[PDB]
Amino acid sequence: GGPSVFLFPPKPKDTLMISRTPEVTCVVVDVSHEDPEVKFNWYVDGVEVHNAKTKPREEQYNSTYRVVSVLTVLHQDWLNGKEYKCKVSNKALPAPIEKTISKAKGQPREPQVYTLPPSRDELTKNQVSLTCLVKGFYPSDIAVEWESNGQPENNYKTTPPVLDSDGSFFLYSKLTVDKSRWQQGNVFSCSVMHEALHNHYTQKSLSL
Amino acid sequence: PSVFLFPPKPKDTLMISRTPEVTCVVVDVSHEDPEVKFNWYVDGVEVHNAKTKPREEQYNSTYRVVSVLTVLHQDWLNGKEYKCKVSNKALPPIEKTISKAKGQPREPQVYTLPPSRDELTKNQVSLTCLVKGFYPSDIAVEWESNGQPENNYKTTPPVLDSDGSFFLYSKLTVDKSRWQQGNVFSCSVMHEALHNHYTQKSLSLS
Ligand SMILES: *[C@@H]1O[C@H](CO)[C@@H](O[C@@H]2O[C@H](CO)[C@@H](O[C@@H]3O[C@H](CO[C@H]4O[C@H](CO)[C@@H](O)[C@H](O)[C@@H]4O[C@@H]4O[C@H](CO)[C@@H](O[C@@H]5O[C@H](CO[C@]6(C(=O)O)C[C@H](O)[C@@H](NC(C)=O)[C@H]([C@H](O)[C@H](O)CO)O6)[C@H](O)[C@H](O)[C@H]5O)[C@H](O)[C@H]4NC(C)=O)[C@@H](O)[C@H](O[C@H]4O[C@H](CO)[C@@H](O)[C@H](O)[C@@H]4O[C@@H]4O[C@H](CO)[C@@H](O)[C@H](O)[C@H]4NC(C)=O)[C@@H]3O)[C@H](O)[C@H]2NC(C)=O)[C@H](O)[C@H]1NC(C)=O
Ligand SMILES: *[C@@H]1O[C@H](CO)[C@@H](O[C@@H]2O[C@H](CO)[C@@H](O[C@@H]3O[C@H](CO[C@H]4O[C@H](CO)[C@@H](O)[C@H](O)[C@@H]4O[C@@H]4O[C@H](CO)[C@@H](O)[C@H](O)[C@H]4NC(C)=O)[C@@H](O)[C@H](O[C@H]4O[C@H](CO)[C@@H](O)[C@H](O)[C@@H]4O[C@@H]4O[C@H](CO)[C@@H](O)[C@H](O)[C@H]4NC(C)=O)[C@@H]3O)[C@H](O)[C@H]2NC(C)=O)[C@H](O)[C@H]1NC(C)=O
Repeated sequence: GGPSVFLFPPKPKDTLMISRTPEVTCVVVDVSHEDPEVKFNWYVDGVEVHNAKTKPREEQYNSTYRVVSVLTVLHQDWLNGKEYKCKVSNKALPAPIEKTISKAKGQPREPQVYTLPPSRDELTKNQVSLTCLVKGFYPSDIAVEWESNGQPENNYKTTPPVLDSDGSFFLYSKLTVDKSRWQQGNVFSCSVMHEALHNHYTQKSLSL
Repeated sequence: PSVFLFPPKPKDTLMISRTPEVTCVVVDVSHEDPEVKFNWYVDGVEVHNAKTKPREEQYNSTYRVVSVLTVLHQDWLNGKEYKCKVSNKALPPIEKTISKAKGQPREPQVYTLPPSRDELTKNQVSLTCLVKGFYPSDIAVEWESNGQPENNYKTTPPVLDSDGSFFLYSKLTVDKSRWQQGNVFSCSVMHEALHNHYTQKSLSLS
């Protein structure tokens, strides 16, 4: 026994557009089996609020339960670097655990987006890789997706943000397409959403 | 008390000059029983040559006991299991076993990619090394130029690919001036599936 608490930041895509709802999430896992009750206390910059909503206590799986408390947040507050403390109270837990999270406190830097064609070596394979390099951005809260002429593409993966040498972050997004589709005239785009970008959105095309 | 067992660093396993080490970490111990005895087992056989690190502590009620066992390079690549038996007096012993990923060994595919034409306006460009479809995750990636090693590069964490293999990217940063004078940069990769545990891919200007 002995429950652990994990606190999660709001999704970046949700941060960017006021049309979406950004949510900070406190997740309690591995809880007791005779105490199906936990109390959440949220604080914004040291001031308690009651915006929150606790999830039902389900299920285990393996043993125990996971309780999830979701407090949604204001778009501006997160970006302003407001602190969010999630005090989890359990009664099978000396002593109640507090977790704090916020935006990275530093100088915001706009990402440089570079689309990169498949290696001439990779041509021999049936599937080729379209690589989108995004570098020199801060903070790491960023969203990377791929699109085609009219519909978005999938089966692509994006690397975790990596701290660069100059103190900034970069990552890679690798889109996998059939080589037959590449040697045609198809146009692929790498769309990037970040707070430091103007209109919190940029896009780069990659064609043959 | 909870028991956590950690695998060696891939750079230490793939390099004969380094010492790969499995690490056993005990957390949530008391100041009523501040003493732990470790028992290490290689394929069911006990060994005695480990090393105990002294407690820290961890600034709570608890301490944090760490036992470290040096691992043979061939044993770890051959897939031998290492078990860390923790005995405490507030324990009705907890056993943790660890080894190399027991999956299908896949040879890495290495592709060097030139700077985007967009990046050329800048003073520093990016040389990119794509390494894909390798298994396990245990890999080592470094850059060299003209025979000498580069230092201004970063490598992403291995990423789990959709076909169950892994991939990562290694970004070398050079002055644009070096790139345009036709200097030749090579991307070095160390992995078990590779012949001689090594491959090399060069990237130059045209
Ligand atoms: C009281 O306080 C304490 C202290 O805070 C609390 O402790 C915490 O307890 C919790 C849980 O109770 C622990 O959680 C678990 O954490 C691990 C991952 O952790 C690590 O990163 C943490 C970062 O947050 C870090 O803090 C922590 O210390 C770990 O860090 C790693 O440490 C190792 C060991 O040293 C490093 O590796 C080794 O590295 C060295 C090199 O390192 C350096 C150095 O700096 O020292 C580098 C130097 O460069 C080098 N110097 C030189 C000259 O070379 C030196 C040098 O080597 C010498 O040291 C110096 O001479 O070394 C070597 O390379 C070694 O060879 C190498 O072995 C490593 O680098 C380092 N990493 C980092 C990033 O720092 C998780 O794995 C756990 O996850 C599992 O369990 C959960 C449930 O129990 C699951 O939900 C979860 O899914 C997960 O499951 C498991 O999944 C896997 C598959 O993925 C399965 O295989 C497994 O079976 C499965 N388990 C299951 C199902 O049960 C978990 O999150 C936490 O670690 C601990 N925190 C700390 C800090 O100790 C405590 O809780 C408190 N009490 C309370 C609250 O009551
Ligand atoms: C009983 O059964 C239970 C259910 O299986 C089981 O619960 C599990 O317990 C482990 C912890 O031991 C916990 O692991 C953490 O997982 C985090 C990611 O979880 C995401 O993703 C997982 C899948 O990967 C999902 O299962 C989760 O539900 C959750 O999903 C996300 O949820 C949100 C909201 O719903 C969505 O918006 C997301 O889209 C969605 N994402 C995905 C992919 O689905 C992971 O972040 C945790 O990692 C960090 O904390 C650890 C603390 O030890 C560190 O070890 C670790 O290094 C990470 O550290 C951070 O690293 C950063 C960068 O390095 C630093 O900047 C941070 O500072 C640092 N954090 C700090 C301060 O510590 C962690 O691995 C599982 O999530 C949890 N599973 C579930 C379903 O809840 C129990 O363990 C079982 N008990 C027993 C006894 O067996």
